[PDB]
Amino acid sequence: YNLICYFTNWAQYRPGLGSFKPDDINPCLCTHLIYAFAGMQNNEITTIEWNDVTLYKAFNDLKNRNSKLKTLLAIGGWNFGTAPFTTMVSTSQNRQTFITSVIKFLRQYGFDGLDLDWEYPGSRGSPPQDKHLFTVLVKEMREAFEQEAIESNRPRLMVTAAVAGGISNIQAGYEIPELSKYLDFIHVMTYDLHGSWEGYTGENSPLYKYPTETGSNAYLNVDYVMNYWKNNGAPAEKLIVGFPEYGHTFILRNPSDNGIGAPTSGDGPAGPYTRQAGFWAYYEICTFLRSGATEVWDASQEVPYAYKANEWLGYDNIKSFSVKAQWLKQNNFGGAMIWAIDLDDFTGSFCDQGKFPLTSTLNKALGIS
Ligand SMILES: CC(=O)N[C@@H]1[C@@H](O)[C@H](O[C@@H]2O[C@H](CO)[C@@H](O)[C@H](O)[C@H]2NC(C)=O)[C@@H](CO)O[C@H]1O
Ligand SMILES: CC(=O)N[C@@H]1[C@@H](O)[C@H](O[C@@H]2O[C@H](CO)[C@@H](O)[C@H](O)[C@H]2NC(C)=O)[C@@H](CO)O[C@H]1O
Ligand SMILES: [Mg+2]
Repeated sequence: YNLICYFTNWAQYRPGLGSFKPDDINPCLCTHLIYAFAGMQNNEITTIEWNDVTLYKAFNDLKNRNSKLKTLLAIGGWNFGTAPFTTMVSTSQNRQTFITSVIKFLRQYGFDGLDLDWEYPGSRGSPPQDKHLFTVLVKEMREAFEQEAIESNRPRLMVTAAVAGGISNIQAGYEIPELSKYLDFIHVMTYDLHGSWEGYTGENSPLYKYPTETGSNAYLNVDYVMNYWKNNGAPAEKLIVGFPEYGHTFILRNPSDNGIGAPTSGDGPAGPYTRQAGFWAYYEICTFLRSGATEVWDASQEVPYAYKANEWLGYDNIKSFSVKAQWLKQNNFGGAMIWAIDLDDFTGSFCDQGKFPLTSTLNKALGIS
């Protein structure tokens, strides 16, 4: 099994104990580390932070402590949008220019591959032709990587992609049978399945549907999403299950109505380190649990939730990570990916569960070390 761990280049700016840079990573936890994010300019891959070159070096220097580790650079992300991707894939010339820039950039800075994080082909302004042109881009990139390996006598660069977990986005975005032939791994974003945007409480990454859900609400679970990818053409061994090391928060409209599906208002509370309404890192969750919160096991969905007065949290813990890890092995998936290692209790100072408790749980369950 593989354990793919995302690192984010803005975690460095969090205050105090939240500040996280590549030297905070334990290099033996994961099989692959992915650096989020690179950008694009003039159809070529580029940096986005003033000190990315420094952080790239610290990141790829982690391979000096773990000889089996591979690193990848992710391009895109949510806030990147779709416009640069649409322009880049629109012509063979623009695609060859991008691919050429990627080979040079990855080799120069010491990366072993590229993770495509276009959110999403065919959605968010991307026109319908981008579904097929994404396949063309990946096929051409895979072919170019194969040839560069022969020419340079080095192991081939990997091409992977982070892909939608929402069914409407999947249907608009991906030619799954053909795309799956050329990708090395498919990182399915089986999280953000519920959140304050819905107006009621729900779990960030429930394994199974809630018993009362019918129709399109029943898409919103790990089991459905992973099996959608598998049964529409993706090989199980290339499919990587997304594991969030964070939870989504809500403000309850009536604190006495605090179950799954209880009505909510607004964007949800923010945490002192991540400072974004609706989102708490696992280490911030541990502080909440120590602040008088009630913890509940959502038995049908195999995940926890917790509440305190008007605040409600849907999240993941060691138990739910363990259940889902057993599940993915039983379904013959390729492994797990975590968003994001800088949201784990990397200092060990918040959760009393050791350093990197969630990532360590997957390391152990998947036999990585
Ligand atoms: C591989 C992956 O999950 N990519 C997406 C991420 O971009 C997104 O994280 C968000 O990234 C923004 C930049 O694109 C950051 O500004 C923001 O802080 C961060 N949000 C959260 C909730 O972490 C993750 C989140 O699951 O999912 C994808 O959408
Ligand atoms: C299954 C699905 O498609 N869920 C969607 C959510 O992803 C989305 O939330 C946003 O997800 C981004 C990663 O893809 C994050 O970067 C972003 O922070 C997050 N928005 C939040 C937390 O408010 C929601 C709302 O846009 O839509 C769902 O359909
Ligand atoms: Mg009640």
